[PDB]
Amino acid sequence: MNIFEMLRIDEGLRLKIYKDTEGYYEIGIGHLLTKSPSLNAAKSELDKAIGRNTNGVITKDEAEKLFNQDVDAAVRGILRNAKLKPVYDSLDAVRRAALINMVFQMGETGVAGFTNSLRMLQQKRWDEAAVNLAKSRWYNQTPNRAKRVITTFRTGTWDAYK
Repeated sequence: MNIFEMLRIDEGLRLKIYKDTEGYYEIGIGHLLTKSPSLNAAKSELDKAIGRNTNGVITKDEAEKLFNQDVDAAVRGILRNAKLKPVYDSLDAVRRAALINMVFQMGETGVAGFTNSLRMLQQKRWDEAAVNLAKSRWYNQTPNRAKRVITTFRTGTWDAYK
């Protein structure tokens, strides 16, 4: 299993602009368009992104293109983040996926804020980390997603995705 499969499962695929549970505008496979509460702004960003007047509806191909770019950006951000890199590099392939999943969902900064959890992951204190990862806003916002990712850090396997 990989990061790409993992995300597709967790983010889903939608061709028309929609709102996430927090009220923000996205499209495709979880591509965030804007946090502004204006559909017109969301369409505007989209057109910019896509390169054409899409009227808020993209194709599956277009969706995939954005998806690849987004995951690439996530990796790149981890790799240049002083606080994310060492942790990331300390991890096995499975757990690296879980870290990229978080970054994709919250951004480099948001993830850099789980000070405690990050410290524990680095020390391989899986169970400990898992508890701290649960004491967060993230966990209350998207509990089923968070559980899955947490278990993956906990176990180092993809069981949670079966």
